[PDB]
Amino acid sequence: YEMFAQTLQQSRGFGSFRFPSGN
Amino acid sequence: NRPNRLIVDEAINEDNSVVSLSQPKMDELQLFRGDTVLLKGKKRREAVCIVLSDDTCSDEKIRMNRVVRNNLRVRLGDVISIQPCPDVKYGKRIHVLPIDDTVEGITGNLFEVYLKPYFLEAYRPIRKGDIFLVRGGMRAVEFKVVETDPSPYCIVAPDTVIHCEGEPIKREDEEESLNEVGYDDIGGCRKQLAQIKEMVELPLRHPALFKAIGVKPPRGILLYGPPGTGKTLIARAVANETGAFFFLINGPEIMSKLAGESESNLRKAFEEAEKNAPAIIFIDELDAIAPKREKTHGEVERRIVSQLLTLMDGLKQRAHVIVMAATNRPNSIDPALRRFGRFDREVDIGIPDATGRLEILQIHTKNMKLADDVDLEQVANETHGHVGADLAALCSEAALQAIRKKMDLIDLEDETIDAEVMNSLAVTMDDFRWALSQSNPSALRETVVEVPQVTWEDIGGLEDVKRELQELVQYPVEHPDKFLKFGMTPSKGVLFYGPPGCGKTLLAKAIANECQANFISIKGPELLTMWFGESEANVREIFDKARQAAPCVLFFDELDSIAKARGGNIGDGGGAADRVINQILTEMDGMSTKKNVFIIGATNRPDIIDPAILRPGRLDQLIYIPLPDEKSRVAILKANLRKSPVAKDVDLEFLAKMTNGFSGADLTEICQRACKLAIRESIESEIRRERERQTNPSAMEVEEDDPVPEIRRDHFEEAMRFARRSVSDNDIRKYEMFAQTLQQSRGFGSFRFPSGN
Amino acid sequence: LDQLIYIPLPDEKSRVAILKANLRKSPVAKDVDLEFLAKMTNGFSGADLTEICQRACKLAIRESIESEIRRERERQTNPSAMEVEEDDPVPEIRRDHFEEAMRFARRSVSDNDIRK
Amino acid sequence: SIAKARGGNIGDGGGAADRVINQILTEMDGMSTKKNVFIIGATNRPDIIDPAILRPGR
Amino acid sequence: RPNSIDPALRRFGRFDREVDIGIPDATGRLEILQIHTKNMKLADDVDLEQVANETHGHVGADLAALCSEAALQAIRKKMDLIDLEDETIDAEVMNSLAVTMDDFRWALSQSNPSAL
Amino acid sequence: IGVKPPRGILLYGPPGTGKTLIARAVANETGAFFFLINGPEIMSKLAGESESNLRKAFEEAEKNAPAIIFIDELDAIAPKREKTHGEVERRIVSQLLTLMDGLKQRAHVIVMAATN
Ligand SMILES: Nc1ncnc2c1ncn2[C@@H]1O[C@H](COP(=O)(O)OP(=O)(O)OP(O)(O)=S)[C@@H](O)[C@H]1O
Ligand SMILES: Nc1ncnc2c1ncn2[C@@H]1O[C@H](COP(=O)(O)OP(=O)(O)OP(O)(O)=S)[C@@H](O)[C@H]1O
Ligand SMILES: Nc1ncnc2c1ncn2[C@@H]1O[C@H](COP(=O)(O)OP(=O)(O)O)[C@@H](O)[C@H]1O
Ligand SMILES: [Mg+2]
Ligand SMILES: [Mg+2]
Repeated sequence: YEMFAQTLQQSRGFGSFRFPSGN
Repeated sequence: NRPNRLIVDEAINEDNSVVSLSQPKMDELQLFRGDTVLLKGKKRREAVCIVLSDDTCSDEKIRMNRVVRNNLRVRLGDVISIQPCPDVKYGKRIHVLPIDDTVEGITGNLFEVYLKPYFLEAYRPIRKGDIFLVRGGMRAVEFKVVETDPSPYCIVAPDTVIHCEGEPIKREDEEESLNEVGYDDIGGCRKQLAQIKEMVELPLRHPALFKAIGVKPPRGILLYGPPGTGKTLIARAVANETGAFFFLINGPEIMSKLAGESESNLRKAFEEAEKNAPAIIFIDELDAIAPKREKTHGEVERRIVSQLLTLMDGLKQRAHVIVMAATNRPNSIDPALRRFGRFDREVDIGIPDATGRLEILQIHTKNMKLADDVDLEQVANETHGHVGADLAALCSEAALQAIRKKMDLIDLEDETIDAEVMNSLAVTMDDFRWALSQSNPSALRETVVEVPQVTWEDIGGLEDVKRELQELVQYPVEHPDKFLKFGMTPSKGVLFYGPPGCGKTLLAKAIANECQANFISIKGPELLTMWFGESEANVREIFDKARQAAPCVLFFDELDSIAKARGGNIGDGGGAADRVINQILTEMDGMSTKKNVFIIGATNRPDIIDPAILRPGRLDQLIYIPLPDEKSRVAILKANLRKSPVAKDVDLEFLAKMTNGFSGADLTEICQRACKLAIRESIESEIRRERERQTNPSAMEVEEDDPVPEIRRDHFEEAMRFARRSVSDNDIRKYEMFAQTLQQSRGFGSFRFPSGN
Repeated sequence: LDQLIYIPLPDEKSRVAILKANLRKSPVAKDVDLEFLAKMTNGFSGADLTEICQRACKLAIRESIESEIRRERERQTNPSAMEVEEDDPVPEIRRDHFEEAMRFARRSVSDNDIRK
Repeated sequence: SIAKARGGNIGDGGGAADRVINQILTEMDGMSTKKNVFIIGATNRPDIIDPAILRPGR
Repeated sequence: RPNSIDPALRRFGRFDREVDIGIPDATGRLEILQIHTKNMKLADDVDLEQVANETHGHVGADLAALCSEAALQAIRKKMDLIDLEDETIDAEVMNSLAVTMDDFRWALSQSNPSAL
Repeated sequence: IGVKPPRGILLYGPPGTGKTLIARAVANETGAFFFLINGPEIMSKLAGESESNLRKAFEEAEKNAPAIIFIDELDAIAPKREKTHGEVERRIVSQLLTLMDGLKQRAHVIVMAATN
C-alpha cells in the first residue's frame, strides 16, 4: 500500500515554483 | 642555556650570506634584522652574515645556507656562538681566485659575467677565508676569498674595487666541494627524508650517547620504489650529511665476479666497514643478489644469499654500523631478509606529485639560463606520471632543442669557445611544449596516491550529506577522546547509491580534501580484470598500500560491476557470490580500526549488490544522492565554467530554472557544446579575415589585430536545443522504492519515557 | 551433527538483558527506563537493539561536539575571563536521545520468515 | 564481433561482458590526451554493443 | 612452518616431538610489555593493560619495536633535552625522562603487525 | 654545454631491415672509432674468454674516444631471466650491466645495439 501510495506521488522539483518579481 | 649558542638547521632561502632566526629568540637576544652578525665555528674560522626574522624558524636553532655550513667545518646538530658587530665597515680591495676543477671547461672573463651582478645591490658581507658559489650560464663555479686589505669582517660596497688577477689555484685538501650531494638537491619526498633522518641521525651523530641510552637501534632499512626515484641520491645525501664512512656495494659488480671472489668482496666490505665505525653500507639492487628461492637455480647464488644472511645476523655486535638497501619492488626479495634483526624497517619512496615535480624542475633548472616566457608551474601541472629522471631528461631535451634551433649559434661557435654565447642563450616556452610531445613516461600504470584538490565549493548543496560525511570521517581523527569516554566503536564504511552522473566521486574527493588525507581510487575495469584473470590476490596488495599511506580514503567505484557482468543477478544460477568481493570482505574483517583507513563504495544498481557487504562491521551506512536541486544546478554551472571566458551578459540563474531534472553530466555536456560552438566561430572567422581579405596587403599589417569572440548568449541559446535528459522517470522511481525499503520506522515516532511523581 | 536446536527471537527479559549488556561501556543516565523500552520492542532481534543503542550514542556525540565548538570558539575570541568559566562537559546519554533515535528503528525479520 | 559470437546478447546468460573490450576500455582510460591518437569504431549492430563504451571520456 | 620440512625428518628416532609456540594473547602481551618496560622509566599517565588490550595480532617482536618507537618519540619530542645534551653525557637526563600515554597512542598508528 | 648526452640507443625491427647498415653508415659519416661486437662470436667462446673480450672491447673503445660501439643481436647475449639457465650466461649479463653503468665517466662513448 505504501508503494501504491508513492506511485501517485505529488511532484518532483515543482516545490520551489515562484512567480518572478521585477520592477 | 645561554641564547648565543645555536644549533645548525637547514635554511629555505638560497642566498649565500643570509642566515635566519626566530622572533622570540631574537627579542631575548636583543637584535634586529638590519644587523650584520658574525659567527664563530671550529678551527678559528668565521663567517659574517646578515640575519633576518622568520616565523617558520625554530627557537633554539639557526637556519643557514650550505655554503655558510661548509665554510665553518660545522655540520648539522653542532654549536655555533654568535657575536654582534656594529664595527663592520667598508672594504678597500677584494681579491678572489677561481678554482681549477670548476673552470676546466669555461673560458674567458668571469668578472663582469659572474662577479659584477653577484655583489650588485645585495651588500654582501664577505671575509678572508670563505668560499662562495655562483650559479648561472649552465654552470656553477666557486670562488675563494684569498686576500683582502681591511679587517676580515667587511661589507662589500659598490665603491670597493674587486681584483680578479691571478691563476686558478687548487683548494686546501680539507675543503669540500660540489662533488658530494646535500639535502637541497632532493625534492618531493620531505616526509620520507624526515623519517630517514629520525632513524639514522640520532644513532650515528651521537654514538656514545646512544650507547649510554642502551635502547637498541634499527640496523636494516629497506628503501623501495619505482625505478628512477633517486634512492641512491638520498642514501648518498644522508651519508654526506652525517659524514660517516660511506661504502658502496653494487649488486651486478658482485655477481659479475667468480665463485669465491663474491664472498671475499662481501667479507672484506663488512670488515673494512666495521673498522671505520660509525659507517653506512649501501647495497644497491638487492634483488640481483638475493631473489626468491624458486628463481635462484644453482648452488653458488644460494650460497651467496646464505653468506649475506650470515653476515647480517653476525652484524649484531653493537658496532654502530647501519646497512641500507634499495630495490624496485618489495616482493622479489627472499623473505628471510624480512625477519627481525635484519631488513625490517621499510620506507616507501613513491612517485612525486605536482608540488614535488615543481621542486624537481626548480632543482634541474638552476644553472641553465631561462627566458621569461616559461612558467614552470604549468609544466609541473601538465607532466602526469613523471618520475624525476623523466623530468631531468625533459630539461635535457628542451635545452638540446634550444641549442639545435639556433643553428646561427652553431655558426657562432664552430670550434671556438665563448662563455658569452652560453650566456646569450635561453629556453623558450615552445621548447618545453615540444618536449612534452616526445616524452615517454614510465609511471602511467602506477596507482596514484595523493591528496585531492576538489573542495566543497565545486559541489552544490548536499548539506546534510556533507554534515553526515564529516561526522563519520573527521570526528574520530580529531577527537578520539570522546570515543574513549562514551565508549563506542567508530564505523568503518559508507555505501553511496543513486542515479548516474551526480557527484559521488566528487564527494569522496571533497571529504578527502576536507580531512587532508590520501585518496586511492579503484575503478570498475580493475575489478573486472581481477575477475576475468582470476588474480584476486592483488586485493591484499591494495590494502597494504592503503595501510602504508594512513590516514587514507579508499574508494571502490562501481562495486556492482562483477554482479552486473555475471548475469545481472539472473544468469549462471548463482546468487551474490564472487571471488573478488569475497577477498574484499576478508580484508575488511582483517584490518585494525586504529589505522584510520576509511572505505567508500558507490553503485548505480543497489538491488543486485551482495547483501553480505551491508552487515555491521562493514559498509553499513547507506546514503542516497538524488538529482541536484536548483541552487545545486547553479553551483554546477558555475564550477564547470571557471576555466572559460564567459561574457557577463549570460544569466545562469535563468539557465538553472529551465533544466528541471538534469544531472551534472548533462550540464557539463551543454557547457562543452557551447564551448565547441565558440571555437568553431573563432576559427572560421580568423581564417576568412586573414586569408580571404587580401593576399597582397593594402596596409602593412592586419588592421584589426583583435580576436573577436568570447562565449556569449547565442552560443548557449543554440547549444540548448541539443540537450537531453539522461535519466528517465521509471529509473528515479526505482531509486525511490529502494530508498523506501530502508525506511526509518512505523509508529515509533511518538515514543516517550513515562513521567510519574 | 545430529542435535538440532532452534533459537527464536528474544523474549522480554532477554531484551532487557541485551539492552543492559550493550550499554555497559556507555555512560547512561539513571533516568532511563529500560524495562519500558523492552515492552515496546515486540519482535526485534539483538542486532536491532544494538543498532538503536549505537544510534542514540551517535546523537549524543553530535550534541557534545556541536556544543563544545560553539562554547569554545563562538563565545569570545579575546577572552573576558582568564580561562573558560564553565570547564564542564555537558552531555551524557539521556532520555531525549533514545526518544529521538526510536523513530529510526525497524524490524529486520518479517512474519513469513518466522513462519518458515 | 565478440558480442555477436557469444550469444548475440542472448546466449550464455551474461550481458555486455568481455575480456577484450575490458582491456580496450582500460587502455583508453590509461592514455594521455597530448599524444593525438584518435580512436574510431564501427558496427553493424549498435544495439548489442557494450553500453560502457559510450560513456564520456571514451 | 611444519610443512616445508623434508618428511624423512618426521620419523621415529628423529624429530618426532612437536611443540607449537603460537601467538600470545592479551595476558601474554601484557607480560611482554612488562618485560620490555623494566629498565625504561615510565610516567604514570600510561596504562599498559589498555595497550595490551588494543594491540591485536602482535607478536612479541612487534611489541619490542613498539616500545622502541615510543621511547624514540619521547626522546625526539624533547628537543630541549637534545639541547640539554649536545655532546655531554648525564645520567640524570635519562633519569629525568619518562614516556607519556600519547607516545604509545602515536606508536599504535605507525605499527604494522604481522599476524592478522 | 654540460647537458648530459644519451649513451644507449636501441634499434629494433623485423629481420632484414638493415640496422647494421644504418649503424655502419652513421659510423662512417661521423668518422669516429667504430668497433663491432657480434653476439654469437662472444657466446661461442669459453667461460672467461667472453668477459675478457667484453672488457678489452670497452677498454680499447675508451682509449680512442670519441667512439661508437655496436652490439649486434643483443638477445643472444642478454635474454629474459627465465631463459638464461646456467650460471655463466647470467654472469655475462651481469658483466654487461656492470660495464654499461661504469661507462658514465664523460668519455664520449656511444653504445648502439640492435635486436629483432
Ligand atoms: N626526486 C628527485 N630529486 C632529485 N633528483 C632526482 C629525483 N628523482 C630523480 N632524480 C634524478 O634522476 C636520476 C635518478 O638516479 P638514481 O638515483 O639512480 O634513481 P634510482 O631510483 O636509483 O634509479 P635506479 O632504481 O637505481 S635504476 C638522477 O640523475 C637524479 O639526480
Ligand atoms: N632499407 C634498406 N636500405 C638498403 N639496403 C637494405 C635495406 N633493407 C635491407 N637492405 C639490404 O638487405 C641486407 C640486410 O642486411 P642487414 O643489415 O643485416 O639487415 P638486418 O636488419 O641487420 O638483418 P639482421 O636482423 O641483422 S639478420 C643488406 O644486404 C642490405 O644492403
Ligand atoms: N555538486 C556538483 N557540482 C558540480 N558538478 C557536479 C556535482 N555533482 C556532479 N557533478 C558533475 O558530475 C560529474 C562527475 O560524475 P560522478 O558523480 O563522478 O558520476 P558517478 O557517480 O557515476 O561516478 C562531474 O563532471 C561534475 O561536473
Ligand atoms: Mg640504484
Ligand atoms: Mg645484425
